[PDB]
Amino acid sequence: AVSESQLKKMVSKYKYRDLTVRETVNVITLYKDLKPVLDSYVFNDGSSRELMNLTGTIPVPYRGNTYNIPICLWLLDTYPYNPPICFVKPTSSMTIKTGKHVDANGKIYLPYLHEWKHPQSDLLGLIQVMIVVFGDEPPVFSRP
Ligand SMILES: *SCc1c(C)c(OC)c(C)c[n+]1-c1nc2ccc(OC)nc2[nH]1
Repeated sequence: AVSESQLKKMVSKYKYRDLTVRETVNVITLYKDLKPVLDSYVFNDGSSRELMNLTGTIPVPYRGNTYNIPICLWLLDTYPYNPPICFVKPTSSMTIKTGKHVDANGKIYLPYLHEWKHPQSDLLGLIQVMIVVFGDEPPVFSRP
């Protein structure tokens, strides 16, 4: 379990630890389905830095059918002035259908993000928007 005090230690490496910590509270307090976890990251330079990431699932209604989408959010050490890179966990029956916002590596582009004024949409906005911008056309789906 991650405590808020500990949360500071976890994102102490970032330059905006206050807004991020405060903002995460909003995300895990309202979206408890998103849990923060500490992870080790290795850069090409060989230098290592401990970064915290949000990992879990988001229930999404679709065609009367609902799927449990597993997603991992990695924050850049310069977050939130830097956009967050997202990765969608694929499976044998779930594939990535490239389209208007999904590439082949699982990158997610969202118009609200390009017009997101800091701090208005906030991370919490990204998740409900994720629930909406993916409901319009699930970039991923289960194929028998
Ligand atoms: S958020 C990715 C993830 C998940 C979902 C998970 O839960 C089933 C476990 C056990 C591990 N990871 C994950 N993927 C990683 C890539 C690199 C890294 O740094 C060493 N840590 C990762 N943890």
